[PDB]
Amino acid sequence: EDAMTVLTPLTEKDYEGLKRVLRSLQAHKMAWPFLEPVDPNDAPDYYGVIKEPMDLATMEERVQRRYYEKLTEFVADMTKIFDNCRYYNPSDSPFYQCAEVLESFFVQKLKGFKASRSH
Ligand SMILES: CN(C)Cc1ccc(Nc2cnn(C)c(=O)c2Cl)cc1
Repeated sequence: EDAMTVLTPLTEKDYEGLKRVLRSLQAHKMAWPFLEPVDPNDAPDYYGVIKEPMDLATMEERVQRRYYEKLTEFVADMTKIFDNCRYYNPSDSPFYQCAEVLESFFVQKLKGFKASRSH
């Protein structure tokens, strides 16, 4: 990551952009598996295997509470959603395919956020 992503403290202005990115993911048709935590009853060994679960509702709470100090930390939580999904599910699973498309969408939006940070 570039040095601004790693080092520049997030401001309130930055948080308006992070909220916009999060809302765009939550509205995407293929974000349906990631809106809320994985239900253990739908995946019985999931919480024994996935040591750091993440989901978009948890990220929404963290954004509201100003949990993130650096953009890197916000990107790391987002990336957990996708990496956990691809770690647990086979490549032909609908969940895995959602992670592939939604991560590409996140990267597009993230690049937009980084470009606008200076202006
Ligand atoms: C209440 N429920 C049915 C909604 C729901 C919430 C999350 C998900 N997402 C899941 C599920 N299982 N697994 C192995 C995953 O990796 C992912 Cl992302 C699906 C439905």
